[PDB]
Amino acid sequence: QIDYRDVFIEFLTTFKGNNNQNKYIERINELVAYRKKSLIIEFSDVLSFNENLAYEIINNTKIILPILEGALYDHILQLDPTYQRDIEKVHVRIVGIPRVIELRKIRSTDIGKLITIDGILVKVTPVKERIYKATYKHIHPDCMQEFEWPEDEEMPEVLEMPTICPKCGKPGQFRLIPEKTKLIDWQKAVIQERPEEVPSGQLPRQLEIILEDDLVDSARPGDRVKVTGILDIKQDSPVKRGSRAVFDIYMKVSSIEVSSEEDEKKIKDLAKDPWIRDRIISSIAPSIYGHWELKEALALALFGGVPKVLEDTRIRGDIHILIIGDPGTAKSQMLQFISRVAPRAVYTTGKGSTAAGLTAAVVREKGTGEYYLEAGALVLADGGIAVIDEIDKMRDEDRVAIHEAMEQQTVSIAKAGIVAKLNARAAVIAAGNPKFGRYISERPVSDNINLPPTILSRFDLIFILKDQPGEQDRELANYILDVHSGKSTKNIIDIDTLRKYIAYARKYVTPKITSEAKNLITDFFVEMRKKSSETPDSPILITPRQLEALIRISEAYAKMALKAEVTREDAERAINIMRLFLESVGVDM
Amino acid sequence: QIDYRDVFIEFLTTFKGNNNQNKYIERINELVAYRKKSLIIEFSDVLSFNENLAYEIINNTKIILPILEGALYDHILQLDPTYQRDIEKVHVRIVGIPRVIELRKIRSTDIGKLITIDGILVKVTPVKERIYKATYKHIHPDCMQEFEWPEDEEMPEVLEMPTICPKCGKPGQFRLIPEKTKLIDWQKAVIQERPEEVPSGQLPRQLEIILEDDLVDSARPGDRVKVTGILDIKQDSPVKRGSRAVFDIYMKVSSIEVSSEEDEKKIKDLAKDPWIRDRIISSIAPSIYGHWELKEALALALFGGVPKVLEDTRIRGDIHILIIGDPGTAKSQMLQFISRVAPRAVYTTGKGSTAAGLTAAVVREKGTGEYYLEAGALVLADGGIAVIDEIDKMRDEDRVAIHEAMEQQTVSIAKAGIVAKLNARAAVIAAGNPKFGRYISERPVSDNINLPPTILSRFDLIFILKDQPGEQDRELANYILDVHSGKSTKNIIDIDTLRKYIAYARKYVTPKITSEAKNLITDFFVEMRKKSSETPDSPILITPRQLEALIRISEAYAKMALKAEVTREDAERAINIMRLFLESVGVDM
DNA sequence: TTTTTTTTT
Ligand SMILES: [Mg+2]
Ligand SMILES: [Mg+2]
Ligand SMILES: [Zn+2]
Ligand SMILES: [Zn+2]
Repeated sequence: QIDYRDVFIEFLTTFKGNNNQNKYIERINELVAYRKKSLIIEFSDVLSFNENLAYEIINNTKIILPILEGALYDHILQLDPTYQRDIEKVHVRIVGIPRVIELRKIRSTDIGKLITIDGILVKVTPVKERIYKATYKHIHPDCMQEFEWPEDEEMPEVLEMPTICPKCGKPGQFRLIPEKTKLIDWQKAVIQERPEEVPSGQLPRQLEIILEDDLVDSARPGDRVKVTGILDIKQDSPVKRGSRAVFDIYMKVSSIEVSSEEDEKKIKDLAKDPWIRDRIISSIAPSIYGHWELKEALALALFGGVPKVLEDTRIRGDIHILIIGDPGTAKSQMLQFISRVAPRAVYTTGKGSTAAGLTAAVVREKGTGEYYLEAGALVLADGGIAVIDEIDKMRDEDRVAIHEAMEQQTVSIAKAGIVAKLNARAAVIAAGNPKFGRYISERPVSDNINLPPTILSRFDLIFILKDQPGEQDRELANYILDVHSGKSTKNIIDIDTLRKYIAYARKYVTPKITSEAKNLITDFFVEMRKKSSETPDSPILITPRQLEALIRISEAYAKMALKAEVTREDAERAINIMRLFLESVGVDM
Repeated sequence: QIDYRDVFIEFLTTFKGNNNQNKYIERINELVAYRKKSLIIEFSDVLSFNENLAYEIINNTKIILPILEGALYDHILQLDPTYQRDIEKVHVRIVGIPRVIELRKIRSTDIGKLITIDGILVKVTPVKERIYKATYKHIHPDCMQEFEWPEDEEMPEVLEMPTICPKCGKPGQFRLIPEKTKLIDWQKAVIQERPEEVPSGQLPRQLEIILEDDLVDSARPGDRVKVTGILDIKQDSPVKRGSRAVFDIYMKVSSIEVSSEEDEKKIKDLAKDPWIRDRIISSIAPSIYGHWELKEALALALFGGVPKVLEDTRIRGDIHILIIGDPGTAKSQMLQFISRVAPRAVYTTGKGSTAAGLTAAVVREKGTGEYYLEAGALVLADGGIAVIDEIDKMRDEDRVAIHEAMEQQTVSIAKAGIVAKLNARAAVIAAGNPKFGRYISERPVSDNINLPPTILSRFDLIFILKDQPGEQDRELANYILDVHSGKSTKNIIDIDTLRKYIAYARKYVTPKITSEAKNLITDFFVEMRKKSSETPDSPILITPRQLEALIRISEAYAKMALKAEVTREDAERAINIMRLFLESVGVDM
């Protein structure tokens, strides 16, 4: 009756964007440039342009989608005839569907229609190949005939061989020819519901999703995704009877998105403020009163330094923080916020974690009895932040397992005939209590901390928190009561904007040390060593690691302002913050 | 369409190398002399000669390799008819394909094409036999007929039996005839992607490869390889249905490289410089300031001594080094460099290693239920170097398991009805911290080291590193900042050249001890022992092993300069380095 | 059962 082929073509070439630039024309041209084969379409734009087409897509997806894909191919084909013989067909993916269903609310009425699901990826299988059009040869001394079996039909997910030879009308034995068989990429992944959606008491549930063609390897485990596609039932051996007419549910993904130009200008405008550093610092844990030096230190760990990769060695660029404090000083509240604003973070505790779970585990799969590696907490946090609450409660024989990952940023395993090395480039933030629960001033600093000097040298900054009831109790009491009353602080960057800001900085900014910063850093390091040698009593050691901590911190300060060079101003701040760190552990500079 | 037989023969006989020596002519003669049945052709040579031929090999590989193989066979057979009846057919292997694809980015479009993958070898199976042309016998009271079942076609990967007897056109049951069956060698290996190309937060992937004919047993596990061949889908159980329309992929290897005259010329001229020893020492860990004695000791372990094999016993020729130091003294950075410059090295840590994993593991195969052995780190490092970081962090019950491999260089297993003895000729490099993290000067050496005297006696050299701040801080700070600023030290042999130099020295050099060096070593050992008896409380003991250490070190010094005899000078250097080791551990000389 | 890495009484 009505053809949407023209409307779809009209929509793509005639659609004014936010800045009136025909964004979809630009997207198509970018697709031809690198042969992307996949085009992303916003549902809202289709609804804004022509509503009638929008309902057709969301309600008749299984029919109208192949029609649009063919129409798009011709339009691209006209733009570039050379697009052939490298790409044979394209894919149209739709995002922004309003039909969002919780993973626990799926019922029979939701099967067969395009829906959207939000969850967490937990398992990804290696990419494999699926046959969708096989080629067979009849093994019968008369035939020697080659044919494609699923004629006029895509081969189903259950393989089936012909029973009668089409070219001779005889039964017999058929042989598959891999050379003439058509294949498509295939990957299986498992999604899990968010903890915020799990009801009280029960464990989270899981759903199986299938990724095909270019959708494979689109995300890594631990990511938060929004999948869109068609639900369907799952079968393994339909021929194998014995009742059991009960089937599971699997999700046939058509478009996946993880976690725009408008953000860049929004981010770029933020960096133009001269007081951007102070605004960022004041935006860390707005619900916590005071602890200005601690808030500043946590900001540095989020940005980090510049890792240096050389032809012979590599230098760690991550910043590690240690906090020791009396109970009730909001150590854990701050760590919770960090795991929320960090683009990638893993939260663990000292008691609830083991040496094998922190780095890597060797397990025997019951399917084959063969040992294989399992990623640990530090490995999964690669490129992110690892948070280790209650570090003092962790067994010492287990805590030593992270010494290598803290400095060399690798995990080495030699167990059960498996020798492997895994990257663990993650920043470690840890908190804990002193030896006797509360800090005791009479005893020396050495026995209060109760940690080996080997692990203390691996932390760039160490802060000791003391809860002394003084004149600020009234200020603290009023601040807390305001939080419980719903009153909040304004003129602070929200979490979502801040998370976008940090991710941009860690990807496009790489400061360089200038000569002016070199002299200041060198002079202060020499001063450190002389002071430390004078008093060989403090439990901390001024090793060459402390010199590199100055370099890492200096780059982080420059990175927070999206600067390209480490000026003298950043060097002074880096020296200043470590002066406070040294004062905390009782070293007077 | 033009015949390429003449062009291929023309290229073989008329190609001029760097010296215009007709290199491939020499290769054919070597092939004829040794009956090697395999030819290696560099792709870039073919492209330079005839670009049209090079393209055809890349693209039309399925139906052009047998054509060239036949043409080459006739040329060889014409050259020497005696080559026939010894070699039925020859193989042409092409090396240097421009099409290189990472293991993780293989898609359906790459199946059926000649591609190159570079990875790490992991597992190798014993050589087996594959039937490529069967010979059955229709046993039926009237038939008694035998025949080659797959007619005018190679036997497929799937074992299939005839249904109708060709000699009588009747059904029945058939019996295989092993005597008349044709077989071909067959080996299965597993390759793994390199650690430097694994994406962040993910475990490495694996690919299955198949080696046939002379390609079997071309490499050992742990080797870095570059394989070239055709990808294909893998079929395991296609007789029974049940979906499973998803297939894995494997590789049909055509040519394999592991890890020349020009290099040997480069190495030879390097040793001509009288100061070659100092150049090599200065080239060890260029990013680390100072530690000249440590750098020199590490160079010796790279080269090693001369193992002696006698009719009654054998004496090890490897050098073991132990480093004890305060945290932050860059012990791990040097060990990382050693694992990268050595021709063969295995890197492990104290905490991430087990007694079974270091030497050998007994694992029960689930398929058959019988135990079998798996090679540990020391076995895999045979003929190379084993690096054990954080030696003091492993449990003493596990550390004691390497006493035999450290001296006798063998691993003995009496477990689960398996009695075996494996060679573990590997040099051990170890590092660790003192008992209290940092070295305590007031306490003696016995309580600082915290290791049993048995394992200490097995180490040729022991160096204690102390981090004392002093006047060298300013130069140390400047050196580190220059490294971070990108400045590089010149007059340094690069890693690749240095690795080639070490491999050549360990292979073609075997120094002999002269009389002059004999007298010097004897006098020092006697004088060393006499002073040892004066203070018997030291944890170190001057056993007869230390006499062997002097011999091994002296040979290593001679081997560093590609000398053939241990002159007087090399004995002097060996004594001096021993004095530093003794003086460092607290024994004056 | 017997050897192995792992969390658990
Ligand atoms: Mg807490
Ligand atoms: Mg170390
Ligand atoms: Zn037929
Ligand atoms: Zn017959």
